[PDB]
Amino acid sequence: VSKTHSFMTVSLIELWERFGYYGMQALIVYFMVQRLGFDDSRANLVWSACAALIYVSPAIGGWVGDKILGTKRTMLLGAGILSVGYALMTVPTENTWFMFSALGVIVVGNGLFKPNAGNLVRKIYESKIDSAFTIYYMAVNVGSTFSMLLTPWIKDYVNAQYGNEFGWHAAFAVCCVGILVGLGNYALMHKSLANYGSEPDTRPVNKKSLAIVLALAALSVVASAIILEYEDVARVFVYAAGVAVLGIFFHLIRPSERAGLIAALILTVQTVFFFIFYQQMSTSLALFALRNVDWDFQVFGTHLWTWSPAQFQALNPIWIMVLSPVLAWIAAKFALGFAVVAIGFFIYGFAGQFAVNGKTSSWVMIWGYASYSLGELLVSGLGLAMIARYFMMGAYFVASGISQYLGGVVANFASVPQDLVDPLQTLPVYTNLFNKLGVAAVVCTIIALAVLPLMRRLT
Ligand SMILES: CCCCCCCCCCCCO[C@@H]1O[C@H](CO)[C@@H](O[C@H]2O[C@H](CO)[C@@H](O)[C@H](O)[C@H]2O)[C@H](O)[C@H]1O
Ligand SMILES: [Zn+2]
Repeated sequence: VSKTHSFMTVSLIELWERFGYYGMQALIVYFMVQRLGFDDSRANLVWSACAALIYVSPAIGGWVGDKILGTKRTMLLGAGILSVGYALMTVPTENTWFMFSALGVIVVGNGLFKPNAGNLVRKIYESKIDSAFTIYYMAVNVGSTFSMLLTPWIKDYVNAQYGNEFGWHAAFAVCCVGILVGLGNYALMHKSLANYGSEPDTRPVNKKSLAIVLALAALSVVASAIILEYEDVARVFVYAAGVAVLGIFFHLIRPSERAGLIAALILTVQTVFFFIFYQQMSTSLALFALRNVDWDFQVFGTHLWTWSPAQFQALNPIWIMVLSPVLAWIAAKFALGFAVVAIGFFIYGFAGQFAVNGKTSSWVMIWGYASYSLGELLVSGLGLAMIARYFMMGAYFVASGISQYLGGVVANFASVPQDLVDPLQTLPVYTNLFNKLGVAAVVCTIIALAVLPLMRRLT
């Protein structure tokens, strides 16, 4: 039919997938802390381990859609499995194993969905793939905005008319029917828009490999659930992957090439840093929003409205959509990014010195997330081939996986013990982390500009 139509369908199903996913992420930590009894340390480590899994998962999932099942087939399978996972989240049973298994299913589903939906856009546009991917990114952002604003409100509302459960599980249901809606979209536009795409979807499904894939999917679901349960297991796995990438980069260097390689290394550790800084919003910043922020949002000086802590995360995509058209009107952009993130974290750090009544800020979250999200926008060029100045393109992925977990253990530095609820005492330990992160980010700014001549040497 058209290229715009195909890109439309893939951006649509993408939009709804991300709607579901972020609809869950916005509430997951608060679920583990408030509804479940987890302490914020375990919440951080677990959610970040899961995040690492989710972000390293599409590696395998991408190869499956290209080389075994149909890219469209794999995408769909991922969507269905995702729906199943959220469905598992929706049943009101406070059984840690149950939720962990649900998370495993979500991980697998994502690994199968994300990289193949991304391949489609690339095949629908065969340099205008950037024109596509930007719009794509925007669709992702509006979806994620809608969900991150909707689901916490569902959580609160249902928790009022009914007792504790569902409330949370209701929200997870919202995610689920989000996925179902997306799948309905695809179904109503399948051969219509998509039509042509995939490396091996031109034939019927090979039931042997489909079987072995579903089996191994169950197996990976189990592996996931177990990794999530035991903190030490997660620690060992992640640490192992760390030794792996350490070794890979160790061997890569073993005269003229080093100008590209060392630069790539400094770059990849910078990426690690940046992803820690990102991971902070999912955890410690979210927790901070929950325990040390006046949920009463005032437009100086009236009242509308009243935040629900999770909804503060919705500030991230909103600001992205707002400041994107402004920026529309060179590894130094990395440095700019790090600096902007820095002053964001200083705003969170300076949240104590001003606007404080115990738990008070509100606007600190807004300007903070503004700066931080701008900083996110500034580093769109994380591309694996971008550091490819010389394996490293691969190891980069795994390192970028571990980065998340590390972000978790960083957010653990502002772990508030459960028996401490006097916010007047909790506020500093957050602003101590946040003021400390601000300084760290500035060092990263120095790193970026210092390694900039090494980018000039190769050229
Ligand atoms: C596709 C992109 C679309 C983006 C727009 C998305 C719209 C978001 C819809 C849901 C918004 C709900 O988010 C907001 O949650 C807060 C906190 O519970 C609600 O707060 C509401 O109930 C609380 C508690 O009874 C009251 O104190 C408050 O006066 C009232 O507004 C708001 O009514 C709601 O606006
Ligand atoms: Zn300071």
